Amino acid sequence: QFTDIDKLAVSTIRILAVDTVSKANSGHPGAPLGMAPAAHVLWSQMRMNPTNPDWINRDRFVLSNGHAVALLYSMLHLTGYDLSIEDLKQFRQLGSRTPGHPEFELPGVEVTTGPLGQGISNAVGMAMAQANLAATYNKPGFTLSDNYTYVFLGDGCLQEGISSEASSLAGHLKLGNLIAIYDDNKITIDGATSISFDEDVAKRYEAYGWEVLYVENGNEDLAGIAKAIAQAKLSKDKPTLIKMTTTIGYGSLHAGSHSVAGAPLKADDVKQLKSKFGFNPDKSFVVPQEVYDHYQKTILKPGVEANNKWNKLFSEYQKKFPELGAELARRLSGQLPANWESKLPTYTAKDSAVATRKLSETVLEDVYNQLPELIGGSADLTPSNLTRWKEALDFQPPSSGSGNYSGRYIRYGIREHAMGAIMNGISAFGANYKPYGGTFLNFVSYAAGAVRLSALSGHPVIWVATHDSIGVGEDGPTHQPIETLAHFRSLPNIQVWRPADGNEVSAAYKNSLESKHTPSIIALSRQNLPQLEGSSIESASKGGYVLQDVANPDIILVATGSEVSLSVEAAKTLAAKNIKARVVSLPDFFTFDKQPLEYRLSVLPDNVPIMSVEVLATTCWGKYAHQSFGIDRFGASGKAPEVFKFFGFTPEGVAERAQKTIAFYKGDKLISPLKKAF
Amino acid sequence: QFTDIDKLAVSTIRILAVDTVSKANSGHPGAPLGMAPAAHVLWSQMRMNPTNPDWINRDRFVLSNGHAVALLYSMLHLTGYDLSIEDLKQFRQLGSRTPGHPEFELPGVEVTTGPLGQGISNAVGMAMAQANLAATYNKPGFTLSDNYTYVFLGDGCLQEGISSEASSLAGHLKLGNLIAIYDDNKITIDGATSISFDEDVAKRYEAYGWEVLYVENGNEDLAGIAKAIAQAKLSKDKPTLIKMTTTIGYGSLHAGSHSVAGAPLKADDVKQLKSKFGFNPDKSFVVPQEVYDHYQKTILKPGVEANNKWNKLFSEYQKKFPELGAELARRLSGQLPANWESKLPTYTAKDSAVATRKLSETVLEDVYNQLPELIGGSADLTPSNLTRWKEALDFQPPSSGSGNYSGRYIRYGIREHAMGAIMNGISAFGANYKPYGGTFLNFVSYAAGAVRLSALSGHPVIWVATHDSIGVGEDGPTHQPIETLAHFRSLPNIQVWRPADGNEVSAAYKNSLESKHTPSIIALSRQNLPQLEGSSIESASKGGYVLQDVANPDIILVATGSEVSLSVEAAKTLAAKNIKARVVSLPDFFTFDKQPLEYRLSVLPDNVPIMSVEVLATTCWGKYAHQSFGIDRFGASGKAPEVFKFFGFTPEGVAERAQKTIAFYKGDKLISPLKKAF
Ligand SMILES: Cc1ncc(C[n+]2csc(CCOP(=O)(O)OP(=O)(O)O)c2C)c(N)n1
Ligand SMILES: Cc1ncc(C[n+]2csc(CCOP(=O)(O)OP(=O)(O)O)c2C)c(N)n1
Ligand SMILES: [Ca+2]
Ligand SMILES: [Ca+2]
Repeated sequence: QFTDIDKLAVSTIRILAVDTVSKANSGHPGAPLGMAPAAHVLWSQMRMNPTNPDWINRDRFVLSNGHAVALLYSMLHLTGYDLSIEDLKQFRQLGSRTPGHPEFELPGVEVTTGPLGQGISNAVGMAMAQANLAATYNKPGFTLSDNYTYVFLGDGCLQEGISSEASSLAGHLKLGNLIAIYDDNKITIDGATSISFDEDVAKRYEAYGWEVLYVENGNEDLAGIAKAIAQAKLSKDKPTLIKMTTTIGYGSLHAGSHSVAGAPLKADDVKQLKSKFGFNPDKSFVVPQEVYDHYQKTILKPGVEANNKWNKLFSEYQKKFPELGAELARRLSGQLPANWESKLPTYTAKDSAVATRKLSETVLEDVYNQLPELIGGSADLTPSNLTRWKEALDFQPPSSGSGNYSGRYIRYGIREHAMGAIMNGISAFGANYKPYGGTFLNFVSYAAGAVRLSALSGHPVIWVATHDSIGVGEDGPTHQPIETLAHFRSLPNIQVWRPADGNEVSAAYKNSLESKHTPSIIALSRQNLPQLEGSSIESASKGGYVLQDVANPDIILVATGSEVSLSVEAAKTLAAKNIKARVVSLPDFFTFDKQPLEYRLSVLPDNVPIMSVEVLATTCWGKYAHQSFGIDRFGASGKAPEVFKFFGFTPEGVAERAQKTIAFYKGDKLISPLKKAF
Repeated sequence: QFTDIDKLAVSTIRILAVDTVSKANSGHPGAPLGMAPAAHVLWSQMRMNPTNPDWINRDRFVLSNGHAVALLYSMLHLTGYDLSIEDLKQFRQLGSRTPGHPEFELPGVEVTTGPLGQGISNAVGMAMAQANLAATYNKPGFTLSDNYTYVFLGDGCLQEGISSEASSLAGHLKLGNLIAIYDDNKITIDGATSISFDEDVAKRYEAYGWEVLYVENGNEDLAGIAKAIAQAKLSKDKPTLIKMTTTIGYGSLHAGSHSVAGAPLKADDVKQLKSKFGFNPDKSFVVPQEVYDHYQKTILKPGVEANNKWNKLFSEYQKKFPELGAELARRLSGQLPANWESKLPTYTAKDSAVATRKLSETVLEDVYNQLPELIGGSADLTPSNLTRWKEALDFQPPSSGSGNYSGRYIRYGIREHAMGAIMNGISAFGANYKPYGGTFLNFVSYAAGAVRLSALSGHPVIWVATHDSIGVGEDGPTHQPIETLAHFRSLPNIQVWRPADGNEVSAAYKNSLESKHTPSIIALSRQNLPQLEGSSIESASKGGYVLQDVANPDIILVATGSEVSLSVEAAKTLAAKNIKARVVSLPDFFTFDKQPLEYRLSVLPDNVPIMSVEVLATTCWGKYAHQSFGIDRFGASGKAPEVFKFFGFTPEGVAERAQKTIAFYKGDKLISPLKKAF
């Protein structure tokens, strides 16, 4: 039962959001208006602690329809989080804690949303991670993990294919604790949904194996909303979708019109809303004391006490199960096992020629038992990406008979974008989870919508991208990347590793895993590559270094991945003609650029022509090279070696180009491209 | 009535795909083995003319499951297309006409496929275009258009969200001539579909508004398959999906196993299949004269006859409706109206400041009535993109009451990936279709999969990408592009226009609309930008040009979009301190590089330091400038102006950088970035 106070609270949220959008004269007021009742109802029965937004067993909420942020901020403020009326007053202004879309960095905000379809998929991640933590640490008597994941979504999210891939997989995995509430308001930007969206949403969701509950009166039926949620919590075998009907901008003179969607209400309209809901049409940002008292009482005080009972249970747990408790305590601190990297493979020149894709498999087998937080998977390319260790158990529902929730290997299906957002969700769940997803490097491009958010928010997720170039061969240009690495090297805060051998692959994982705010992409080859003389984890961890050196080089060859070997052979052919070439290996732009300038310039100095070698686009190389040898046209079909010779990438071919670069520059003094003038 | 000859034909096809994959010792034999029966039944009743693959009223077929090419190639050769056994004998080999995945340049091959989800989405575009052409030119007594669009797909395309997107739009539009046949084989790379894809596809498609039919013995029931297709053609108001159950690799000692999915069969295995099927186990690429004759009798000759009939009826149309006949006749030849380019707007330095986003709207207004083949739209951003002319009618089913099929304005909803793919289908259709679609620049990334293929295939589609930068403002970083253009400028064959003003917007549309093999992206501004003195359609069409000139400049400033004007103001500032700046506008890298070197070199000459200016990633600028002033970090939520000032993009701020640049190179000898050594 709700009372007069719940109605006042619902009324304090609606108006506080309006006031928050109006002042910025920028924003979306509609969804927050139409969603206040459901939000009040939902947040009151959510187990959380405004005082500790990181408590691990806290019910997690996600505003997938990111533009309704105003709503979110209102709730965070009213319920006790560190967000004041002042912050609300600097909404959408440069440098405030209240940007136009929820940002992962703010306490109370679980992921960064805004881009449609991304929030709902993150939520699937947060439920897979929960299912796993629970199955891995819960013991009879100690229920350390049992939280739920709540999502708020709109028509847009449901139209973005990414939420379909995610939802399909969520139905398969039988995620009972995932409860999604849909803002069934019948409007989007272009107007009415019937104009391009008249499908049977509930029917499409039942086909995924989800349960669908209806709430016809989302505008006022508090009892029914609270009841829909309750019913949803009893079906632990099917995720639940609640189709709740509401009127966008409810309370405004233009309720139900798309005008209220993405624009502040007219001052005139803001006044009546307030008079209507019983407020003073002349005051702004007014929160009745009784509302504060109510939330302290029903949410903050209880939530705080729930966190207290939990911590001491965890104390008893650590006494009862030392090994498992110490491990969980470690993951909770965010620290990786001690000296874990000591288990990383190393090699020498006498070792065997092996494609880095294979070398990658061997790191996974060696470290998976050292890092209980490593949960991996592939998007239907497991036998190609070699992303699965041997003694692995698939993460599946107990009823599958092909695994269970304690498992750490995920079968994403042919769903690259959803994998991207789901891994973002796993990482964001907490407990030091370290997800990795595999697929072909040219198809990582299908997940750019999510890959950007891992960088923007800083979710350190790992993409194991095999088949990095025309080394793919026969599959042809539809499968050979050309522009991928250049694209990602152009996106801020993301490591794009292209290791050249066993040691460079170890450096890739060491850096990739130790990272706490920077995702990574490891581009691996299909074809066998030899072990280089000069490579090492220590050097390679710096992103770029000098593989082979010569006193007073006539030219410097900068290469990456499969091309470092070719370059080493090109140099041999060059020594033959008395030309001294220094060979620099650059496994990651990101990590290299992070080294102090004095190191970088010792690697790429003045007074020597620098030419770069890589079988892909040359558009990003100007920052380190004087002349670039690469590909700026689509690949071809045919045996891989025949294709490489076709493009000029043979030892002599590169050598010839080195010579032309030296002659072109004789007499000119050169300056390292690393030197910026401002 | 299917007879022994129909059974012989089907065997010849299975064996032919098998011989084809095996000599290549590379390829996917599974689906070709399993879909031979459907391929035979379907093509036998498809209205096509193998001698002229461009007849506009031909029935269209799209192998969405691109990996099953050997099936498409076998069909092409048997039915009388220009493709031979020697070609098939060089399948997957360098420079051959038989690449590992179907390519748009080959006759008989409707569009390029390989990446999952694209093919089924294109077929939708092709069916809309058919609906349009029919509704636009059909007259009582002259059914010029009425062809069907058949598609072959598998679990993979059904798992990729782009297909959920496209099929959701297909059902809304009631695309009745769109018949899809799903290879329901229970297997995918990782293994059994129950492992990660157990949804109720039939129930889901029914929710979209499609009709679902079933054929449970797709391995040997030529009868049911035909009945399903005929039943399909009866529902002229709903697209149909036929769930045809097959066994992967039928005939093989490993049918039903996934080891026959993407690997060639064993020599011993190929033998038992030939014997089992009545063929000789020791011979290759054998086609019984009976099959050639059969397909000549039932497919080629009747289709040729039909093309001829259509040809005669078309000259009657041209006689009856001179104006309309003249129009289609022109479109089917591929010529744009004569002198159309005279209807493009031009401005002068004295015309008010307009956003490049608004200017774009003005062009749409002006050319819409000139180009009947211009079909446009938006992905739920019509009011923000300004992509709809006033007197426009939407493309919809007549029963809607919102428009009809003859309309030219498509409402895509929030489905960016599907839109670029549907655009590819429309363009692919023919009749000089000129589709365009709008969305915020940042989310074009969500559609990267389709875009790559627009470039790869050479489809001249157009993206009206608006809100091109931090100029967007308060929406913040999840909505401001940084890497986007640098990404798309690293992809081969695609124009990335970023017009600075009125004249440059026209130059952008002229070249874009005149393009026959290169797609486009026109990055438009959210904010107002002044008309420049010195810009002009003619010059901007070259992609780059000296906007302002000075004798003996101390520095050359290169900019694009909204930074050209900022650069012009900085030059004023620099002139006051007696520093001569030449300002160059580079509206499009693609177009620029297409110009002769000596012209390019006149724009970016030796001996002068060059500095570029653009509020996006600097990574791609090294091929033109010595020093770049750009933004290599994510953006910010704030008032546009404040964001610009916060990042340093002010008149004196650029001038200050130019001065440091001049200082840094004083005395040095400088070479143009354009000059390459090899
Ligand atoms: C990926 C992506 N595509 C497009 C946009 C632009 N966009 C923002 S809101 C929206 C649609 C309205 O969505 P809905 O969830 O229906 O809205 P509500 O009624 O809840 O405001 C559009 C097109 C975006 N935010 N994300
Ligand atoms: C976008 C994209 N993702 C992934 C792949 C790799 N891929 C090729 S075949 C396939 C799996 C098989 O799909 P299905 O439609 O089940 O084919 P079948 O084996 O039944 O013929 C995948 C993952 C691809 N080609 N493109
Ligand atoms: Ca809505
Ligand atoms: Ca399959």
